[PDB]
Parts: sequence; structure tokens; C-alpha cells
Amino acid sequence: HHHGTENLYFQGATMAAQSLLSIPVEYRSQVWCRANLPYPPAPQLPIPAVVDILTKASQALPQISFSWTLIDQPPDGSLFLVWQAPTLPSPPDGMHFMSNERFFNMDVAGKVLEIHEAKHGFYPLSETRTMHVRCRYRLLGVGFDNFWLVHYFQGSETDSIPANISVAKPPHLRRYPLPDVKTSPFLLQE
Ligand SMILES: [Cl-]
Repeated sequence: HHHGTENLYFQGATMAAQSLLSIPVEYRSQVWCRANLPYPPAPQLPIPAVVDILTKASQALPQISFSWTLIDQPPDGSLFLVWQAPTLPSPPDGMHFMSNERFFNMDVAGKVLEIHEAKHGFYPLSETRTMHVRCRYRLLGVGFDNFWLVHYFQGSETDSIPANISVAKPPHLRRYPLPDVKTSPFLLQE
């Protein structure tokens, strides 16, 4: 592949680039850059709570480390802070969806909150119906544009529909078992 868009995001991010180059080439497309916290698990969050969590993360960023790691079939409640370019695809998480991720925008205190909501989530190895929701959030205009809250939680009984990997997104099952890929921590601000 060529790396023009990636390279745009690793300008001036040397530590994160160095950590990625330590990973075998085949797995570099598979890893998430996730914060070493961990966030307590939570049910579906109100919008003001999301805004606060991302504001606090932006203010704490020089004291928070990240690692490149695989994420696979996280339990309901799982909350991650992740670094991702809005123009690159998300790495795999082991979740498939029977519908398209929908994109909503909310004005909050003169800022934009992006909500990317993927209902009808399922784990094809263990589920014949949809049981999960994934939300990716980010808050624009506060100097934290490339940082996301990613939330996995329980779907409603009313939203559960028959699931089949043959018509789901993504269409391809990931290779199991997963290799051991977790880098030692690095910083994204100094
Ligand atoms: Cl749809």
C-alpha cells in the first residue's frame, strides 16, 4: 500500500510511529491506538456525559499513555478512548452489523459532537440475532479532533433482528486465534 494519509497524521506522533513500526507489517492495519486507563464499563451514556468525558480526556492527555493493541469482542459496557483519523477505516473489533452505521451531528455549547451509531451488532461465532450497539463519538473545535470515545453496549429486545454473516458488514470473518500484539505504552502529547 501507499501511506500518504497515514503520514499526514504522524507528523512532528514519532513515539506512536516508532511503536507501530515494531509490529509485524501484516498486523499494522489490525491494531487500535487505545488509551491505557481503563474506563469503568457503563450503560448507554447521556450526551452531556460524553461531552464531559472527552473534555476531561483532552485536558489530561499529557498524563495518559496509549498502546497499539487488537480489540476483539469487547463485553457490553466497554468504553475506549482511541486515536483515529476520520478519513481512515476503523480496525476490526470482531463485531458485525446487519445495518449501516448512521452519522448524527449535535450542537453542544457551540461545538459539534459527532455520533456514529451502529445498531444491529452481533458476534457471528456465538449469536444468531443482533444483540449489541456500537457508538463512536468525537467533539470538534476543542483541539481534540482525532480522539474518539468508542462505546459497546446491549441493544434493546425491540431492535434484535435475525443475523447472517453472509449479508452483514463487514462481510469477512477475522482470522482466529488472535496473535499477541500489544506494544509498550507511548504518549501522544508532551
Ligand atoms: Cl441501513
